[PDB]
Amino acid sequence: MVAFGVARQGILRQNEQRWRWIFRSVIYEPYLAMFGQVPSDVDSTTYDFSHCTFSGNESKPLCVELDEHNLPRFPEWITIPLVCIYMLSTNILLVNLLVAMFG
Amino acid sequence: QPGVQNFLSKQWYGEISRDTKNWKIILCLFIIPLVGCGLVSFRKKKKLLWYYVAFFTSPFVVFSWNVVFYIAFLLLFAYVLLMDFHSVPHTPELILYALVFVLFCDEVRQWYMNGVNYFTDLWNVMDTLGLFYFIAGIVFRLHSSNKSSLYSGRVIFCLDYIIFTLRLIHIFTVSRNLGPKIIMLQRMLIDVFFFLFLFAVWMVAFGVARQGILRQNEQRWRWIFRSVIYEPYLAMFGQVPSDVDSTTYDFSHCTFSGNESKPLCVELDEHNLPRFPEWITIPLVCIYMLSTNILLVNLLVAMFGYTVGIVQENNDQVWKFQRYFLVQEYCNRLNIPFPFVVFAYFYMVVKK
Amino acid sequence: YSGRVIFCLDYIIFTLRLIHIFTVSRNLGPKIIMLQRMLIDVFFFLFLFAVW
Amino acid sequence: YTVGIVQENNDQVWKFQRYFLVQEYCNRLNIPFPFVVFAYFYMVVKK
Ligand SMILES: CC(C)CCC[C@@H](C)[C@H]1CC[C@H]2[C@@H]3CC=C4C[C@@H](OC(=O)CCC(=O)O)CC[C@]4(C)[C@H]3CC[C@]12C
Ligand SMILES: CC(C)CCC[C@@H](C)[C@H]1CC[C@H]2[C@@H]3CC=C4C[C@@H](OC(=O)CCC(=O)O)CC[C@]4(C)[C@H]3CC[C@]12C
Ligand SMILES: CC(C)CCC[C@@H](C)[C@H]1CC[C@H]2[C@@H]3CC=C4C[C@@H](OC(=O)CCC(=O)O)CC[C@]4(C)[C@H]3CC[C@]12C
Ligand SMILES: CC(C)CCC[C@@H](C)[C@H]1CC[C@H]2[C@@H]3CC=C4C[C@@H](OC(=O)CCC(=O)O)CC[C@]4(C)[C@H]3CC[C@]12C
Ligand SMILES: CC(C)CCC[C@@H](C)[C@H]1CC[C@H]2[C@@H]3CC=C4C[C@@H](OC(=O)CCC(=O)O)CC[C@]4(C)[C@H]3CC[C@]12C
Ligand SMILES: CC(C)CCC[C@@H](C)[C@H]1CC[C@H]2[C@@H]3CC=C4C[C@@H](OC(=O)CCC(=O)O)CC[C@]4(C)[C@H]3CC[C@]12C
Ligand SMILES: CC(C)CCC[C@@H](C)[C@H]1CC[C@H]2[C@@H]3CC=C4C[C@@H](OC(=O)CCC(=O)O)CC[C@]4(C)[C@H]3CC[C@]12C
Ligand SMILES: CC(C)CCC[C@@H](C)[C@H]1CC[C@H]2[C@@H]3CC=C4C[C@@H](OC(=O)CCC(=O)O)CC[C@]4(C)[C@H]3CC[C@]12C
Repeated sequence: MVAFGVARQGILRQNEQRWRWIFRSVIYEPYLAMFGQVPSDVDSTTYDFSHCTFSGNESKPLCVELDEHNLPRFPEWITIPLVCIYMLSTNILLVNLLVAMFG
Repeated sequence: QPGVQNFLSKQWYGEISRDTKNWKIILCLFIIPLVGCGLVSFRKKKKLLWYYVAFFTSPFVVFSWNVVFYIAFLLLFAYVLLMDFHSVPHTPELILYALVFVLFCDEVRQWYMNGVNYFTDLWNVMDTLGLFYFIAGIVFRLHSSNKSSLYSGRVIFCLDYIIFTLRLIHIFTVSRNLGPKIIMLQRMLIDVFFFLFLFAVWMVAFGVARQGILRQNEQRWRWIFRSVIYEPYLAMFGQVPSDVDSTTYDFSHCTFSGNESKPLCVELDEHNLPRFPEWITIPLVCIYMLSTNILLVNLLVAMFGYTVGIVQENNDQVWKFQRYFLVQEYCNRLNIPFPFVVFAYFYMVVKK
Repeated sequence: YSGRVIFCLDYIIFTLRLIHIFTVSRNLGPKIIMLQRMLIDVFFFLFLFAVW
Repeated sequence: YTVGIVQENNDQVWKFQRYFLVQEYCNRLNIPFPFVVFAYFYMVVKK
């Protein structure tokens, strides 16, 4: 959880400077991903925006940094495999291992 | 056998008595003033100086101190990476560089002591890769004029952090409560590979068929691989593989031609209605979901149970054999604390 | 369109032969063989599920 | 339960199956698949 959350927060958003949302993104969402929902809907550029906040005026997550042309800068070909691997490692193998040890 | 284990334990605890409980010594570690008291019974071969010097030479305390230092380094790395990163590095980043430098010096010592047999171990390869990635990240980041280099260096550092963080599993294989369970993970690769093989076969078949019988002449590799592979894989944990198999809900997300970044539309007929039949698509998806989500996972659970039952008895002696190497390697070095080790080597070149 | 659908189903049929031709790996083959011995449990589960 | 019961017995069945593969492959002419078509081409000529 710690590894994936730190990496994902690092390669998407820049200089949050707010402990609340830092711990909300690093820990809470990956933990929630263990039972059901995919860890993040932000890894894909197809659906995004309208929930962003430039600066920290409002109570919403910090936005993904843009480029000279005002497009998302992060590449998907490293984010998507990362989340796939994390979900496969956590949701499936670990629970089944726990079941076996309990038995 | 018990004799060798007792010998190793006595060598590991150093001067300190083997009967002293662990929590007492840990608590004494945090607060130094209780070293000169009855907190811990040395039971080993003016008085205060000897009591203190012997305390900072046992490999147990050195290992605990190094663990604490590693955790602090990880915390600082995370804080710098995702909370303070600018074009021109600040003092915390310089401190991080110094810590990485001392770690690199320790790795150089490890290289010197051994030879090419050193690289046969997997964790050594991981550590070397992490160091090289850190160096590359520095090289990219020092280009302040161009912003893209800064972003690239940040990504490199994030991946290096991923690599570094996993070492906690390796360094905690000596707890005597978790280590035996960590060791057994090496014996479950074949079941995983078999499960992945079957899953991939089914995934490829279903994705190819579904893409073929719905959409025509995509001519875009991105969406081809997005539809053939990604969605069926995602279907394994939860969501139904596709919401497109049903004609009731569709449209408003289509794109005639490839002007936009959306999936290609389902081909229509003379009357401008969907052409694919549902009575073959729906059973196909039902069968795929039943085959993948349920049977395969339960089979994997059963195989894991059998393997654990078989190997539980044998795991313990392997764990002890591994424990021996740790004790020997730690006893070899000078046992100086990690942050202050750099000074020692400083004079080796002077003396050699 | 009908021919395209027929070819898609034929592709589905063809693809599964990889399971048969890989039963000689000496690491996966033994596990592939045992799948023949789990039909009755599946049928019983399906029977109860269908009734409910 | 079924896996635990049948794991011991599975191996000899696997070996028995392996035999058939080896025999069947040893029977043919062992020419590569893409170039096999030429061989049969002359069988009708020779038979
Ligand atoms: C790790 C294993 C066990 C899971 C199976 C692997 C697949 C889920 C991964 C492997 C490589 C991945 C692909 C690597 C690269 C791309 C291109 C990507 O699109 C882009 O990168 C757009 C580029 C841009 O930003 O302009 C869409 C996903 C795809 C097909 C990825 C989707 C998922 C794939 C097939
Ligand atoms: C902003 C983010 C990046 C902060 C990072 C959180 C850290 C405080 C986490 C990262 C790894 C965690 C550690 C992972 C493993 C362990 C060992 C664990 O103790 C044992 O497993 C041994 C028990 C025994 O054998 O008796 C106690 C928690 C600790 C230090 C965890 C506590 C908190 C740590 C240091
Ligand atoms: C916010 C952060 C700074 C709090 C985390 C504090 C850590 C430095 C503490 C929490 C749990 C502690 C660990 C709990 C148990 C053990 C095992 C202990 O002894 C052994 O390694 C086992 C030897 C044996 O069994 O014979 C050495 C210290 C260690 C890792 C302790 C060292 C310090 C740890 C990691
Ligand atoms: C195809 C490539 C480009 C994608 C990268 C995939 C990596 C994330 C995979 C490849 C090999 C994997 C590693 C293979 C072996 C192990 C050891 C495993 O822990 C143990 O088995 C401990 C055993 C022991 O202590 O002796 C934890 C995961 C790790 C690091 C695996 C985690 C993920 C790794 C690095
Ligand atoms: C494969 C087993 C283990 C799962 C249980 C089977 C049912 C989920 C399948 C079997 C046959 C299926 C039916 C076959 C045909 C149709 C008609 C179909 O509607 C149309 O075909 C409209 C025709 C048109 O396009 O004009 C709606 C679903 C239904 C009832 C299918 C829904 C699901 C059924 C009952
Ligand atoms: C656009 C789509 C249709 C492209 C299709 C993807 C192919 C590249 C996939 C289809 C089936 C896959 C194969 C299914 C089974 C295997 C065997 C597997 O190796 C083993 O299982 C044996 C290992 C051992 O016993 O030692 C390696 C991958 C491979 C060739 C898979 C790799 C990639 C293949 C050829
Ligand atoms: C993009 C595509 C073209 C890459 C896939 C390359 C395949 C042609 C490679 C990948 C894995 C290979 C396989 C890995 C392991 C084996 C088992 C090997 O020996 C056995 O069959 C076992 C015999 C025994 O155990 O005694 C024969 C080749 C095969 C299938 C290899 C043949 C070629 C394969 C399928
Ligand atoms: C009711 C009808 C019209 C729907 C079509 C359902 C098919 C998709 C089902 C019917 C029979 C099934 C097959 C029955 C047996 C097997 C073998 C099974 O693999 C093994 O058991 C290997 C055993 C060995 O190697 O000896 C994998 C699935 C397959 C092809 C099943 C997969 C799906 C099939 C073709």
